[PDB]
Amino acid sequence: RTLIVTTILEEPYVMYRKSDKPLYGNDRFEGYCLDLLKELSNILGFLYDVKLVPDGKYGAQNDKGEWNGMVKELIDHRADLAVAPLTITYVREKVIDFSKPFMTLGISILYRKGTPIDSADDLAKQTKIEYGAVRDGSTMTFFKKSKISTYEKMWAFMSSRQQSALVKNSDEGIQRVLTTDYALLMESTSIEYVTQRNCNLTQIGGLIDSKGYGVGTPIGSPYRDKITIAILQLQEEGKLHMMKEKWWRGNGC
Amino acid sequence: RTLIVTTILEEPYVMYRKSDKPLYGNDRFEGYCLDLLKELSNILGFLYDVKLVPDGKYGAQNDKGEWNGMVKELIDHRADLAVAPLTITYVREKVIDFSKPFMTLGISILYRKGTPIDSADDLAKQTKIEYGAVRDGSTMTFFKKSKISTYEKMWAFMSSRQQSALVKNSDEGIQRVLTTDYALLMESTSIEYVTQRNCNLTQIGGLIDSKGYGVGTPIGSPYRDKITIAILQLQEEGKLHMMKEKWWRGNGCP
Ligand SMILES: O=S1(=O)NCN(C2CC2)c2ccc(F)cc21
Ligand SMILES: O=S1(=O)NCN(C2CC2)c2ccc(F)cc21
Ligand SMILES: C=C(C)[C@H]1CN[C@H](C(=O)O)[C@H]1CC(=O)O
Ligand SMILES: C=C(C)[C@H]1CN[C@H](C(=O)O)[C@H]1CC(=O)O
Ligand SMILES: [Cl-]
Repeated sequence: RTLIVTTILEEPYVMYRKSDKPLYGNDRFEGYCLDLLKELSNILGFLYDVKLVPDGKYGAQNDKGEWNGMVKELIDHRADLAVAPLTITYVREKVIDFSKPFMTLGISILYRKGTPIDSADDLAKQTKIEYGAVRDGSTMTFFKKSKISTYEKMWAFMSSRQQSALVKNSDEGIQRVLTTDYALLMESTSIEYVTQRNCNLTQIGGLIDSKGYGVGTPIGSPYRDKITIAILQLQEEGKLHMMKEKWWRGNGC
Repeated sequence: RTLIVTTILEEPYVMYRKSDKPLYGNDRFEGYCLDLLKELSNILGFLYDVKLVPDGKYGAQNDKGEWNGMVKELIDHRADLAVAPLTITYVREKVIDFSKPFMTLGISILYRKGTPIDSADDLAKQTKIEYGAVRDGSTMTFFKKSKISTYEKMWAFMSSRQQSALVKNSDEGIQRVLTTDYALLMESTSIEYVTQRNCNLTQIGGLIDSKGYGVGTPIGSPYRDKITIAILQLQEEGKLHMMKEKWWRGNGCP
């Protein structure tokens, strides 16, 4: 029995391994999520085949309430597990079964260093500095749904002018921050990774919410609870902490 | 059916209300967990009866492998939910079904201010300053079972001399920190609560692990996934954060 694991390319979770000759199967990939999969399969004793999600999406609902991405792969039983930086959210948890979190994160702000900006409130009350998030990701959704006045104000701005302040993916966001007067609303784990490698960038303020990434399984999956117990074991042994350090640590600034 | 909720007195999660007359039922109690219970029952539409765990324990095993505390109340179906600072752990998650976490924490160190101690390593390296944890809690268990060299060394110390370095509860640990040359290994959420109120105490170093508290339900319970979904809703609405601020805010310290 070989489990199908849906995932998505995202540094440093899942990356194409560098090679001068064609690579095949699981050997095509490396990263934090490949290391996690190895540790999980060690503990639980399953074989697995990693498969990139065909539409290249994480999982959001459209106008008609239809799902896409890795979430949809789980719902349709085309995958057994999703192992990726898949944010645990209310809307997703209703349609798939998440394991307990293997990594914590919060939404925060990525911006260049040396400015007087110190919080989301600072961005909210002005219009000169543009700010946004990855379109249709869980960060954008948090702002779209929030009733906290500061975050409603930010969503009004982000969604204005045909969402010109939003970006298609994190890399586009990062380049926009580097080049123009732009701040990106980004998950703190990704911010840590980026600021380890771009000495001109920094996190602005603290975390505005509190959540995590979990392994996704279809509703009713017998693996969900086993995966959860494996994750708790890895946490208590210090292994999740070591894995993060391995993939996050940059060359120093 | 009205759900039976097992819990335990622990400030500021669950406390006796102050009044001029005897109190009865749920009206006996107030605190973070009662607020959480109220929000959960409002979302899910259940009634509830809060019942203090008869043995006054959180949940661990004896040599025979029999569980006690709130964990045991769930295993035997004497309670439908456990709402308390019940730490999500490997051994416990095997025998009950935890919801997703409603609060994060990690083990850290409570000590007096103004000293050069800055990490668990600084403590493990010496024998002058005593250090310990609450007996039989998840913090003690972390040390007992760790294979990390520094934490092994620390467990050797803690367990020595018939565990004279351990304490029976947090209040005892806090007084020992205040009175003697002693550092208490304590969940960061509780450290935060104490240090907001006593400027003589501080947290030393960072969190040495990463976990959370979850609502406990018996294995197979239909309520676990519903409670999880309610908790995500409360988190995303900013309500869990507000609730923490309501109960944790002291004056703070310079
Ligand atoms: O999305 S969760 O399962 N529940 C919400 N929480 C916050 C502690 C309330 C957290 C905090 C850290 C996580 F890793 C996961 C979660
Ligand atoms: O006990 S858990 O469900 N899984 C372990 N983790 C650590 C992020 C790995 C966390 C982190 C924060 C929590 F609130 C719960 C948990
Ligand atoms: C990298 C992307 C687009 C993902 C990763 N976690 C979030 C999710 O699971 O929706 C997205 C980021 C974000 O929305 O800030
Ligand atoms: C207050 C107590 C004894 C509890 C709270 N959570 C931990 C548990 O659920 O085991 C214990 C604290 C600790 O072990 O530091
Ligand atoms: Cl769960």
